[PDB]
Amino acid sequence: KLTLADWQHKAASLEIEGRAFIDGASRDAHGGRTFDCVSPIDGRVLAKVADCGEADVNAAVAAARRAFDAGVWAGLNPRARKAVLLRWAALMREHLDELSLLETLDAGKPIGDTTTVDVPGAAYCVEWFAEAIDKVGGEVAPADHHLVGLVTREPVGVVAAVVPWNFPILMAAWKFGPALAAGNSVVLKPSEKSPLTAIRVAQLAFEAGIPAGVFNVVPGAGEPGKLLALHRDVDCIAFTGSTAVGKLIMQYAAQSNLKRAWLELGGKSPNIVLPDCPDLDRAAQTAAGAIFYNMGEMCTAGSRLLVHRDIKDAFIEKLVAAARAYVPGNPLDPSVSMGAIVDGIQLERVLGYIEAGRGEGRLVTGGARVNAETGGFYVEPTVFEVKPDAKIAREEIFGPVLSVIVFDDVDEAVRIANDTEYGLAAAVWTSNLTTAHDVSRRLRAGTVWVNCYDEGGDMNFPFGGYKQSGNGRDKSLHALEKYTELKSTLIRLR
Amino acid sequence: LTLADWQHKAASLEIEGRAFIDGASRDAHGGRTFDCVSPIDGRVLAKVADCGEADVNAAVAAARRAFDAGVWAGLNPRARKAVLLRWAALMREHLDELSLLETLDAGKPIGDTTTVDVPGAAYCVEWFAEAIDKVGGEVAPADHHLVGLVTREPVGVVAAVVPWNFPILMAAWKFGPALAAGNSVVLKPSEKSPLTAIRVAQLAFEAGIPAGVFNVVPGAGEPGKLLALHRDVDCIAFTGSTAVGKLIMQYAAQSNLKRAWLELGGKSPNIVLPDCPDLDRAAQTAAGAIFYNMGEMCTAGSRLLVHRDIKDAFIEKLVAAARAYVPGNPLDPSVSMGAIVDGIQLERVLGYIEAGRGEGRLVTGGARVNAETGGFYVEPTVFEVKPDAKIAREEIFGPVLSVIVFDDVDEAVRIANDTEYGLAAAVWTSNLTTAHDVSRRLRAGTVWVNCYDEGGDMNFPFGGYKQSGNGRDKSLHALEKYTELKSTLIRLR
Amino acid sequence: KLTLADWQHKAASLEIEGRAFIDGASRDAHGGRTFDCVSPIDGRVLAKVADCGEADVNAAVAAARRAFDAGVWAGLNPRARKAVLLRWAALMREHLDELSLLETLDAGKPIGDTTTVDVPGAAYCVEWFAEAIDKVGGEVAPADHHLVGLVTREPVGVVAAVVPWNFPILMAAWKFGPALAAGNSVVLKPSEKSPLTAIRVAQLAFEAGIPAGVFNVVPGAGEPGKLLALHRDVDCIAFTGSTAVGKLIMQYAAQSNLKRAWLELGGKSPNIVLPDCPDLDRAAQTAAGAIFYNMGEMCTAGSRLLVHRDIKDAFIEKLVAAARAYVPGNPLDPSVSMGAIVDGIQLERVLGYIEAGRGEGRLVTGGARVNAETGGFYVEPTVFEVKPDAKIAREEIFGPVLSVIVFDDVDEAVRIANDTEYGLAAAVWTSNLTTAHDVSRRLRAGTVWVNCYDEGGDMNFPFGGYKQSGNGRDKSLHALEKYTELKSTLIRLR
Amino acid sequence: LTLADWQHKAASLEIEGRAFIDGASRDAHGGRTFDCVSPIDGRVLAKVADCGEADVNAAVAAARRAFDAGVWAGLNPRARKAVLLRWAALMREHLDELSLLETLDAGKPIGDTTTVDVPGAAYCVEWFAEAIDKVGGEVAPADHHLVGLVTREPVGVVAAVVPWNFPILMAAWKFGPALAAGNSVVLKPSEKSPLTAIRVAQLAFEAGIPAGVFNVVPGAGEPGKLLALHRDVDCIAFTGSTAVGKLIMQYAAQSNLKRAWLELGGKSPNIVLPDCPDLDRAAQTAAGAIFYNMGEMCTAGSRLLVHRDIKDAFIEKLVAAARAYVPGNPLDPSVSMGAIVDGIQLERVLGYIEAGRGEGRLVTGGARVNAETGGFYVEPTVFEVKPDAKIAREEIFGPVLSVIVFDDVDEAVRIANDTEYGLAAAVWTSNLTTAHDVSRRLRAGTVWVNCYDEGGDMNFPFGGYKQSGNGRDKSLHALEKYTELKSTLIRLR
Repeated sequence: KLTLADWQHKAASLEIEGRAFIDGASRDAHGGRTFDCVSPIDGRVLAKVADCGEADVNAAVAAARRAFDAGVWAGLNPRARKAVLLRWAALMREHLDELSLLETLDAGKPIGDTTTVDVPGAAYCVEWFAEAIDKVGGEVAPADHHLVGLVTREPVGVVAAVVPWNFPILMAAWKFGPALAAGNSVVLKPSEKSPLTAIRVAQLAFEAGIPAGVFNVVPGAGEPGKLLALHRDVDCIAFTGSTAVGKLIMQYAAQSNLKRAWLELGGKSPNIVLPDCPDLDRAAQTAAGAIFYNMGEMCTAGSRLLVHRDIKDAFIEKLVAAARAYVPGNPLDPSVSMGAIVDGIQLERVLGYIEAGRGEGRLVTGGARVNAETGGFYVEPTVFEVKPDAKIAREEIFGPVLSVIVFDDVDEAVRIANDTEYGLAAAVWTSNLTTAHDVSRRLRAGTVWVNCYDEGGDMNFPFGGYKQSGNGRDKSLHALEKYTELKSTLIRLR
Repeated sequence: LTLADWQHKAASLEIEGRAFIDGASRDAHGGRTFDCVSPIDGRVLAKVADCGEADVNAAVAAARRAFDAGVWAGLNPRARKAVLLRWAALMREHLDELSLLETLDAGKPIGDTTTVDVPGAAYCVEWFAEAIDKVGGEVAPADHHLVGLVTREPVGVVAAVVPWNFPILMAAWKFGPALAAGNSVVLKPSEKSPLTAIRVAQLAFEAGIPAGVFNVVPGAGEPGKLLALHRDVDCIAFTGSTAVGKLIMQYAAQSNLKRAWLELGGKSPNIVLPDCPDLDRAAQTAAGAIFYNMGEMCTAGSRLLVHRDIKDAFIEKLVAAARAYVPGNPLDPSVSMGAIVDGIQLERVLGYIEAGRGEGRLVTGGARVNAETGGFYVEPTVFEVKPDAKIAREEIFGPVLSVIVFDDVDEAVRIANDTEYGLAAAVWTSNLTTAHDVSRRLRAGTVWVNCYDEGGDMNFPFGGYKQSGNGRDKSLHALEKYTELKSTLIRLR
Repeated sequence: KLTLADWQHKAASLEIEGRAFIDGASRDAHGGRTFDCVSPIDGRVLAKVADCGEADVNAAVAAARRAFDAGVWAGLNPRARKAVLLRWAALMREHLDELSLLETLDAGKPIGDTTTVDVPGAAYCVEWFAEAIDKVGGEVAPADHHLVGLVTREPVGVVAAVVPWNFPILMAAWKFGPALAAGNSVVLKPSEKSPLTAIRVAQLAFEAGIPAGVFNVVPGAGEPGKLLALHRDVDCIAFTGSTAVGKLIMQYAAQSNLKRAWLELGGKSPNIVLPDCPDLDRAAQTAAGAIFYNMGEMCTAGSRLLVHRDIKDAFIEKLVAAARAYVPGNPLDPSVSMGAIVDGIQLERVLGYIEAGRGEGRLVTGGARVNAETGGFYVEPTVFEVKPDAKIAREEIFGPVLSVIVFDDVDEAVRIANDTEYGLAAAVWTSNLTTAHDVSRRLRAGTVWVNCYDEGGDMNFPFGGYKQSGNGRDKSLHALEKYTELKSTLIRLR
Repeated sequence: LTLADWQHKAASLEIEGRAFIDGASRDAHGGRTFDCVSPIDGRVLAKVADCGEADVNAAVAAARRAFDAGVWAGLNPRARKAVLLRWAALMREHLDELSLLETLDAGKPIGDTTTVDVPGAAYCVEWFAEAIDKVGGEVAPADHHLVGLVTREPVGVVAAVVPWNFPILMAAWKFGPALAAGNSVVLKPSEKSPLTAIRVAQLAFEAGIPAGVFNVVPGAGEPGKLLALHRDVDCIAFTGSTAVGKLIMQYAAQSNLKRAWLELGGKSPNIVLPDCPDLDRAAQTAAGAIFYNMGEMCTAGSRLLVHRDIKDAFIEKLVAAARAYVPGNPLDPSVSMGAIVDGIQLERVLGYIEAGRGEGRLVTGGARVNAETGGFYVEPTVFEVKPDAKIAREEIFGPVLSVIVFDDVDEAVRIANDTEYGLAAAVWTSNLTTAHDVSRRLRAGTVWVNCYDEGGDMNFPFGGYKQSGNGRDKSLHALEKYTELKSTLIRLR
């Protein structure tokens, strides 16, 4: 483990690449356009980064189209594509310190987190899809004997991925890992709030043997994301972000060329703690992690803690104690568990919910902006006790603000849990076999954790929304359906 | 049964035109109806409930109530299987009635409705019913401190908006899997073909599909748009034109992000090479591929790509094959070519025929016939054209073939794939490597080799690449449109 | 519902078919061999049944081999085979009273059981496999692109099935249902102790449209089973029965022509009851049913009840109370829950084990032969408290004799459970989520029941042995692997 | 590397002869050894542990203890994957050493062991390790009061007895999947090829496979018998002759009913039809099918069935293609056919060649060569025979081809299937229907079309119909041999 001083010294010597990566090479944006890539830690300008517009999106899409239709990557045998993707992941791992530091500088995420969750998660995602390429195939149908009936999957062609700033490298890889394994060309549009790791891994991709045009990164703001959703030559768009943008993406997809559109959106995920919870200390610590990890900037954040009246007093005590480890600090410091909020606008939005919370609920802990003098954006881990219809209980805050909701019986907790337009995740804590399975079946969410929350990172578990928390799944073999088409081939022999 | 027999049965038929909502035949709220007109002769068959906002809301509310009570979703897999099999068995018991309704309503030959449409609907239901208790979820190879499950659950309330070219068959393609998975369904059949949907809704209730769980709301574009926009619908499945599909996707997105699954148009290429195994079967099948169901088929083999070396002899054979498709009364069991659905649709087809006269070579057909009947009939029509011709590019949805010559396989594949459609394609060749190589290169959901529109097997997912739709009907893959995946991570220690 | 009197009037009027069914028609055995088919209810001779030997076995195998190699059944399309199988199952249901009565008379099984479990189960098995035929397929391998790689399953050819007398029609169907669905021809050799339902369903099969030679039934004792295991033209033998006979079958299979051999053998299945069991009363009732259902003539009988010391006394009281429902009685009486032991030799074997129990443990209830004046064979439901090492606790009895073993902790109960050469099934009763999953994972047995025992009869669950309780599985899609071969076809395009 | 380089490596090579049991290299009971003799020139390479009952027992006990302690089975899937990947990477690091051991021990051309055997071993290990965290069990579509799981668990202690024609490769085909699934393995390699098995066991331990999880017990038939009869082995996987396999099954039956999975001999037909796309490739591949690895291949294309119309010409191309397999020193990288494993095997092959002279027509080869080297070599040999010839019926396990004429495709299929074997088959044809219809009709585990022994892809289950074995090596299907199914029915209410 490197020390704070070690990370600070590396940050001082770090050469940061800000150019787009398009068709096998770094490029400035057309006409010399840039934006300032600012660090949430302290407001320092890290780099000028390409600000792409239509000329650049069009160049990226054309190169992707050219490379797909030429079969430079789709036409490789399964084992050969697996070998390239493994090499890229190995490279990510070889450059883990650099990539981790870029992520922590760019997005304010603790270095203890980026070195262990974000960069290894990205590399694992790429490796797992690489390793799956040559293990699973299509079907020979049980059809009439005069036919040879085959059902196969083929890459869709050109895939656009627009990803958010809360997990820049990790969400990026959840898109490009499966899309590339399937043989697609990819145009990735990282958030203007976190372009750097995307850019960096693009360079490593080409170094590993991903052909020119197969993996392109187009930094910029809203416009290049629009243009990719509208593009006549993009076959699929995969987005993780907010709902207004998500609803916009689906609309331009349909209105243009009916490109496949796949969204992973926000949540107001409920975390239900029952009296027979096997370990109330682990549950309280995990309830804190569920909402304060990555500064609450987690679509699956456990932002509604539903707790049974019988254990509520003791549980809230343990929660408050747990919240202490998440006092904000410099994310370059490896001992820090809560880093910086991504920018002032996000900070202000979070403080606005904290203000609503003060009026409608009981403040249990936290609630203040801190370290304003650093030039960065920091807010204490904050807990309120509220009714389930409170503003902060209903609306996604995307910050370290927990809504604690009391209930008297399990069916009530289930009713409150499901009373939302969101459906990304849920959890229940209970020692009882029947309760565990019965409640887990009834929670209307894509991921249900039992006696855990945000547990591990296993690629076998598809991840995504019911209702308005997105369509389709990331992770697992089911992720590949978003980036392939089915084909039935009926071969008549006589 | 003879033509006279079917006319007699038609005269004796008591036709139900009301909606079927929440266990009951109901007029539209406020009592409005539209006239259901037969394309055979323009005769009014029935006055059909012309449903609007209040009806849509009542159907959706009952579907929601039923789903939440678990009257259907809460039945064991074998118990839902039994009810669905009983419903298909009632369909088969009522096969003459259903087949006659479909022929009267949509102008489809009784020789087809009795053998393709109605049995095809039953089969779909029966196949999904039989699959319910055969396939499950996953136990993940997860770390040992976890029990990791991956399961599928019904989405809840499913709306299904279906077209008039195969009314009962396409309806079943939606409701068979959606109901097997446990969802409540609200079906909005085309205003051009409401009758069989209404009749199966009554049979559904009779078989034991609980009130609320299967509803039919007749009417035109408005209730379909309202279902697409509805706050309490979870999923909408649509089959129709690409242009209307685009609106459906926008309605879903704008409202509640309901899942939207479309099956859309096509301009499917049917490629015939010199080493085709049997040129006479190929020619007969090529005609069937564009004249079956009056060419009102999304997968119609509407571009016949033929190699220059066999083109002359092939066209001669095709013209001979066209003779079987003389327009006639679809109540006649010897008729293969029935009526176009209405006069607006007929005029669209005749506008494309007129376009083709101007840009290519008329080979055979091209005329509207038998106008004196009050019905809508057009000859089986063949043009030779270049691939950039309007009739070669645009979906006609009538019995109009574009014959396009090519010089080598690579050119055939380029021409085949140079379209925004992607529903189906075919190639005819005796060569092993050619059959597999070409079939891989064709960008379409279904590729037929040495066949076209072959059988109806439920194991083959069916749907679009590109602008011909997203997702698949038929096959276990159809169930994915009507369920959500859930990952359950149970931590033991 | 038919009364005892109705079943009696029906039995007096019944015309019982005793001929073999070979190559599409009933046949006497070569040279007019028969045995007397005796009823265990009262020793009445029911019918004279063909006693097949070498000429009959060879006729049946030759007809099966002809029909398979001609493709009369294997060459039908999936849907066509499905319809025929479904029709046969429908005929079984149309004749449910007849087949249920045959079974009750032939093997002494309660009519309330044969009408509700045995015959519906046989029909459901056939139906489930018929329905599965056109739903699952082979593979298109993710192979190098110059190949089309297919992985398919093909019927093995001629399948011999040798089945026991404890569940005559049900175990027969568990073999023939999947074997026939896959397209094989079958030569079924039912127990000399229970030939009649097998014979009857062969006629129904032919009426349904199963072609001549595709389903054959050859009644007789051990000789035709020996011949089938040794036959040079049989490709597969599936057996259910005793271990020593299974060992003979496996040896004869190997030495003759390496025909596939698949065995379902006996058990000494442990049923573990912990203090946090959700419902001690249901646990006790189900423990009684686990050992007294079908006279304990059940390979999966819950014949070792492991109970925690803290609840042992209370549990044993409830067990004795539950045992009262299984007083032996006339199986033709629909109110009877436990019928006759199959024959005197079996009865004396069970009484021998009971004497052994008296020598090494404590008799809790039962213990005695009853109703000897009937000419039938009956023994009370019997319970002993014994040490885990006891003779009755180690060896399979195949009668209504329960070994109750105390334990002091869950690890001990797992060690006792697994300390056997058997591994057919096990069960644990606990309300705790972790215990349930942890214990069910550690139990070395093919079926594990949690908070139930011998629960329902769902076809999705493979059923069979670890260790010496057999190889391979009956029920589920996995049962098809016993009757098919894999083929990889590698098609090189260039 | 050149001939000289391999020569220098061999002279310097240190060869380990001890057993590897319970994480240590150990002498056999009583210090007993046997001499490991190279078939290249008859030089003694090493004295190798000659294991008996005490050693078999120490290995099985160590495997049992490790399995019970869960030092390997209780690791998470990703953790087992990591160790197995490390081991395969160590094999590849040590490729030169391992290839040279295989060549010296079993006489296999160094050009083969370096490109096929050692990389195939590593790839098999890799592929199964990469698979362990991708595929899982089932959540059954059961009644709702139940949670029904269907999982797979490791069987426990797996014994593996493998032959001498592909020592490291067939060892790996067993231990790759068996270890991936969590089992402990006791490997008993052939007394004619102990060396790579021993070395890979050391490397396994190096890479982190725990003590007692992977053991190697060198020696002859007795230890293999002892493993098949062992009271505490749960499964035995055997590859070898059909006759010894029958014994393995009986040993399993008589003892503890352990699972027995056999990969046995063959007499595989290779059918060449007149419309073969490329007769020159087919002729050269036909030669490779029988002459590769000295014909010491269970899947050897040892019956070449050729249509009468192309027979003379095809035979002429076969004869040319044979010249490439002139026996040479296996340490020479330009050599394509090496040495027969020992004198007794050579005499067996020669006995068959003499049989052929009596019942057919000797086309080429026929002779023992290079006797002066002290090694065992025989020429690539071809006979024309009727299908009832002794050499056409019986497995020879040497470079001896039986060429059989046929007059039509039905006859070729009859002749191909008229054997008690069923390991593999092939057909060459350019016709789509012929290719699919013949491939379906051939009763063998692997059917090649327009190729033979094509690549080594791990996705294709390999193994016998009839008397060529039960079960399959390679693919996810290989795992079934080393796991049990469990149904867990969890009743909630």
